[PDB]
Amino acid sequence: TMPLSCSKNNSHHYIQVRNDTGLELTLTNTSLLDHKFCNLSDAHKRNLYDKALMSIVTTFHLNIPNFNQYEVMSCDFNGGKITVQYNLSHSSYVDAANHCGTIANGIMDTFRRMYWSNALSPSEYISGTTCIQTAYQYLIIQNTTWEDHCVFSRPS
Ligand SMILES: *[C@@H]1O[C@H](CO)[C@@H](O[C@@H]2O[C@H](CO)[C@@H](O)[C@H](O)[C@H]2NC(C)=O)[C@H](O)[C@H]1NC(C)=O
Ligand SMILES: *[C@@H]1O[C@H](CO)[C@@H](O)[C@H](O)[C@H]1NC(C)=O
Ligand SMILES: *[C@@H]1O[C@H](CO)[C@@H](O)[C@H](O)[C@H]1NC(C)=O
Repeated sequence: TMPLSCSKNNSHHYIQVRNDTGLELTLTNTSLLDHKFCNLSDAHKRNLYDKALMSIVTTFHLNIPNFNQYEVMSCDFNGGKITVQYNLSHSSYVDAANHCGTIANGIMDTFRRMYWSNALSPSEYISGTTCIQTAYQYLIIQNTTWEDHCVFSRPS
Protein backbone atom coordinates (compact mmCIF):
# COMPACT_ATOMS: atom_id res chain seq x y z
CA THR A 1 0.00 0.00 0.00
CA MET A 2 1.42 3.38 -0.97
CA PRO A 3 0.20 6.84 0.12
CA LEU A 4 -2.04 8.99 -2.07
CA SER A 5 -0.99 11.90 -4.22
CA CYS A 6 -4.60 13.10 -4.65
CA SER A 7 -5.06 13.94 -0.99
CA LYS A 8 -6.57 16.73 1.07
CA ASN A 9 -3.20 17.55 2.66
CA ASN A 10 -1.38 17.80 -0.69
CA SER A 11 -1.26 19.84 -3.85
CA HIS A 12 -0.91 17.97 -7.13
CA HIS A 13 -1.00 18.43 -10.90
CA TYR A 14 -0.54 16.02 -13.76
CA ILE A 15 1.28 16.78 -17.01
CA GLN A 16 0.26 14.57 -19.92
CA VAL A 17 3.18 14.51 -22.35
CA ARG A 18 2.00 11.66 -24.60
CA ASN A 19 -1.29 9.82 -25.07
CA ASP A 20 -0.58 7.38 -22.21
CA THR A 21 2.21 8.60 -19.94
CA GLY A 22 2.91 11.76 -18.01
CA LEU A 23 4.31 13.36 -14.87
CA GLU A 24 2.47 13.84 -11.56
CA LEU A 25 3.88 16.73 -9.51
CA THR A 26 2.89 16.50 -5.83
CA LEU A 27 3.52 18.95 -3.00
CA THR A 28 3.33 16.97 0.22
CA ASN A 29 4.88 16.38 3.61
CA THR A 30 5.33 12.63 2.94
CA SER A 31 8.62 11.45 1.44
CA LEU A 32 8.96 8.46 -0.87
CA LEU A 33 12.76 8.23 -1.14
CA ASP A 34 14.65 7.14 1.97
CA HIS A 35 18.20 7.62 0.71
CA LYS A 36 19.88 10.84 -0.42
CA PHE A 37 21.40 9.51 -3.65
CA CYS A 38 20.81 10.32 -7.29
CA ASN A 39 22.95 7.62 -8.98
CA LEU A 40 22.88 8.70 -12.64
CA SER A 41 26.15 7.21 -13.92
CA ASP A 42 24.29 5.35 -16.70
CA ALA A 43 23.68 7.50 -19.77
CA HIS A 44 20.15 6.16 -20.27
CA LYS A 45 19.00 7.03 -16.72
CA ARG A 46 20.67 10.43 -16.89
CA ASN A 47 18.75 11.17 -20.04
CA LEU A 48 15.35 10.07 -18.64
CA TYR A 49 15.94 12.52 -15.82
CA ASP A 50 16.69 15.28 -18.35
CA LYS A 51 13.59 14.44 -20.33
CA ALA A 52 11.15 14.37 -17.41
CA LEU A 53 12.43 17.78 -16.37
CA MET A 54 12.42 19.17 -19.89
CA SER A 55 8.76 18.21 -20.30
CA ILE A 56 7.92 20.19 -17.14
CA VAL A 57 9.92 23.23 -18.28
CA THR A 58 8.35 23.43 -21.75
CA THR A 59 4.74 22.90 -20.65
CA PHE A 60 5.00 25.42 -17.82
CA HIS A 61 7.22 27.70 -19.99
CA LEU A 62 9.65 28.07 -17.09
CA ASN A 63 12.58 30.50 -17.20
CA ILE A 64 14.76 29.48 -14.25
CA PRO A 65 17.32 32.08 -13.12
CA ASN A 66 20.97 31.19 -12.60
CA PHE A 67 21.82 32.13 -9.01
CA ASN A 68 24.42 29.43 -8.23
CA GLN A 69 21.81 27.75 -6.03
CA TYR A 70 20.66 24.17 -5.66
CA GLU A 71 17.70 22.30 -4.21
CA VAL A 72 18.39 19.20 -2.14
CA MET A 73 17.25 16.24 -4.21
CA SER A 74 17.11 12.45 -4.37
CA CYS A 75 16.04 10.43 -7.42
CA ASP A 76 15.36 6.76 -8.14
CA PHE A 77 14.06 4.52 -10.91
CA ASN A 78 11.68 1.58 -11.20
CA GLY A 79 12.07 -0.04 -14.62
CA GLY A 80 12.63 3.19 -16.52
CA LYS A 81 10.11 5.15 -14.44
CA ILE A 82 11.72 8.11 -12.63
CA THR A 83 10.83 9.34 -9.14
CA VAL A 84 12.34 12.72 -8.22
CA GLN A 85 12.04 14.15 -4.71
CA TYR A 86 13.02 17.68 -3.66
CA ASN A 87 13.50 18.35 0.05
CA LEU A 88 12.42 21.97 -0.11
CA SER A 89 14.12 24.82 1.76
CA HIS A 90 11.49 27.54 1.52
CA SER A 91 9.96 27.68 5.03
CA SER A 92 11.36 31.19 5.61
CA TYR A 93 11.86 34.24 3.44
CA VAL A 94 15.64 33.96 3.71
CA ASP A 95 15.51 30.30 2.68
CA ALA A 96 13.15 31.00 -0.22
CA ALA A 97 15.56 33.65 -1.52
CA ASN A 98 18.58 31.33 -1.39
CA HIS A 99 16.84 28.46 -3.25
CA CYS A 100 15.12 30.57 -5.91
CA GLY A 101 17.10 29.68 -9.08
CA THR A 102 15.84 26.10 -9.04
CA ILE A 103 13.31 24.08 -11.03
CA ALA A 104 11.43 23.47 -7.77
CA ASN A 105 10.75 27.17 -7.27
CA GLY A 106 9.63 27.71 -10.86
CA ILE A 107 7.25 24.78 -10.51
CA MET A 108 5.85 26.07 -7.22
CA ASP A 109 5.33 29.52 -8.69
CA THR A 110 3.24 27.88 -11.41
CA PHE A 111 1.11 26.19 -8.75
CA ARG A 112 0.71 29.49 -6.89
CA ARG A 113 -0.34 31.37 -10.00
CA MET A 114 -2.65 28.69 -11.45
CA TYR A 115 -4.32 28.40 -7.98
CA TRP A 116 -3.54 24.76 -7.58
CA SER A 117 -2.35 25.46 -4.02
CA ASN A 118 -3.03 27.80 -1.13
CA ALA A 119 0.22 27.21 0.79
CA LEU A 120 2.50 29.07 -1.56
CA SER A 121 3.49 32.65 -1.03
CA PRO A 122 5.73 35.28 -2.48
CA SER A 123 9.09 36.08 -0.96
CA GLU A 124 11.51 38.10 -2.99
CA TYR A 125 11.25 39.47 -6.47
CA ILE A 126 14.45 39.33 -8.51
CA SER A 127 15.31 39.05 -12.23
CA GLY A 128 11.63 38.90 -13.15
CA THR A 129 11.29 35.84 -10.91
CA THR A 130 9.24 35.27 -7.75
CA CYS A 131 10.97 33.38 -4.96
CA ILE A 132 8.33 31.10 -3.35
CA GLN A 133 7.83 30.47 0.35
CA THR A 134 5.97 27.45 1.71
CA ALA A 135 5.78 25.03 4.63
CA TYR A 136 5.56 21.99 2.32
CA GLN A 137 8.60 19.81 2.90
CA TYR A 138 8.67 17.89 -0.38
CA LEU A 139 7.85 18.28 -4.08
CA ILE A 140 7.54 14.92 -5.83
CA ILE A 141 7.71 14.05 -9.52
CA GLN A 142 6.89 10.60 -10.91
CA ASN A 143 6.72 9.16 -14.42
CA THR A 144 3.24 7.62 -14.19
CA THR A 145 -0.07 7.04 -16.01
CA TRP A 146 -3.34 8.96 -15.79
CA GLU A 147 -5.05 6.00 -14.07
CA ASP A 148 -2.36 5.85 -11.34
CA HIS A 149 -1.54 9.52 -10.86
CA CYS A 150 -3.55 9.70 -7.62
CA VAL A 151 -1.44 7.04 -5.87
CA PHE A 152 2.33 7.30 -5.46
CA SER A 153 3.97 4.66 -7.64
CA ARG A 154 6.58 2.47 -6.02
CA PRO A 155 9.98 4.21 -6.46
CA SER A 156 12.37 1.23 -6.41
C1 LIG B 1 8.42 7.26 -18.81
O1 LIG B 1 9.27 6.09 -18.84
C2 LIG B 1 9.64 5.52 -20.12
C3 LIG B 1 10.58 4.39 -19.77
O2 LIG B 1 11.77 4.88 -19.18
C4 LIG B 1 10.27 6.61 -20.99
O3 LIG B 1 10.77 6.32 -22.30
C5 LIG B 1 10.89 5.11 -23.11
O4 LIG B 1 11.20 3.91 -22.41
C6 LIG B 1 11.39 2.77 -23.25
C7 LIG B 1 11.53 1.57 -22.33
O5 LIG B 1 10.27 1.19 -21.80
C8 LIG B 1 12.62 3.01 -24.11
O6 LIG B 1 12.85 1.87 -24.93
C9 LIG B 1 12.40 4.25 -24.96
O7 LIG B 1 13.58 4.54 -25.69
C10 LIG B 1 12.04 5.46 -24.09
N1 LIG B 1 11.68 6.59 -24.92
C11 LIG B 1 12.18 7.82 -24.74
C12 LIG B 1 11.70 8.87 -25.70
O8 LIG B 1 12.97 8.08 -23.84
C13 LIG B 1 9.27 7.76 -21.11
O9 LIG B 1 9.78 8.77 -21.97
C14 LIG B 1 8.98 8.33 -19.74
N2 LIG B 1 8.07 9.46 -19.84
C15 LIG B 1 8.33 10.65 -19.28
C16 LIG B 1 7.29 11.71 -19.47
O10 LIG B 1 9.36 10.86 -18.65
C1 LIG C 1 3.89 20.40 6.44
O1 LIG C 1 4.82 20.39 7.57
C2 LIG C 1 5.04 21.64 8.25
C3 LIG C 1 5.92 21.33 9.44
O2 LIG C 1 7.27 21.15 9.04
C4 LIG C 1 3.71 22.27 8.67
O3 LIG C 1 3.96 23.56 9.21
C5 LIG C 1 2.77 22.37 7.48
O4 LIG C 1 1.52 22.92 7.87
C6 LIG C 1 2.56 20.99 6.87
N1 LIG C 1 1.62 21.06 5.77
C7 LIG C 1 0.70 20.11 5.54
C8 LIG C 1 -0.19 20.34 4.35
O5 LIG C 1 0.59 19.12 6.25
C1 LIG D 1 25.91 4.34 -9.71
O1 LIG D 1 25.08 3.14 -9.86
C2 LIG D 1 25.78 1.93 -10.17
C3 LIG D 1 24.73 0.86 -10.33
O2 LIG D 1 24.98 -0.24 -9.46
C4 LIG D 1 26.78 1.63 -9.06
O3 LIG D 1 27.48 0.44 -9.37
C5 LIG D 1 27.74 2.80 -8.92
O4 LIG D 1 28.67 2.52 -7.87
C6 LIG D 1 26.99 4.10 -8.63
N1 LIG D 1 27.91 5.22 -8.57
C7 LIG D 1 28.82 5.38 -7.60
C8 LIG D 1 29.70 6.59 -7.71
O5 LIG D 1 28.94 4.57 -6.68
